[PDB]
Amino acid sequence: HHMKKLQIAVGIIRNPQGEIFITQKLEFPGGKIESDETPEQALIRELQEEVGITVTTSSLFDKLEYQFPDRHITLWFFLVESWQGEPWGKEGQPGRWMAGPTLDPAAFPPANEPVISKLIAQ
Ligand SMILES: [Mg+2]
Repeated sequence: HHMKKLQIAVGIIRNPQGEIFITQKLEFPGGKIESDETPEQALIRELQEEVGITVTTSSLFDKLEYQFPDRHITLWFFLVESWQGEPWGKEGQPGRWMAGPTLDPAAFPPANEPVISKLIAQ
């Protein structure tokens, strides 16, 4: 019965050519925000772990809040256009640069849909 609460920080890593580093059901890298840290602190750690980059500067792109009967999920999406390192599948997972204007929202989990829609415009 106790309703779980989960918060996640995810990185939209975009190079100057407008490509986004997408890992794989495609997803943005990122993970759980621990209870003692900001969304961006979790973003920095998770992106270091998952794709081996150190986030230099970020900006909040969107914040989505999903209510389910058993849980409440918050997804913080950060635009990352400055970083140190070269993204790769550091956790043994696929990763590649995809042109922003061509992302398929149906190829991502539907929780990402409002963010994918906005990326295609930009
Ligand atoms: Mg993780």
